[PDB]
Amino acid sequence: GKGRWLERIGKAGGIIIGGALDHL
Repeated sequence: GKGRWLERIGKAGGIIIGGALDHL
């Protein structure tokens, strides 16, 4: 079950590790 593909984390730490994108 590739569920977790969404339960991995989701919250990009308040849109920072995600918003930064590849920590650019």
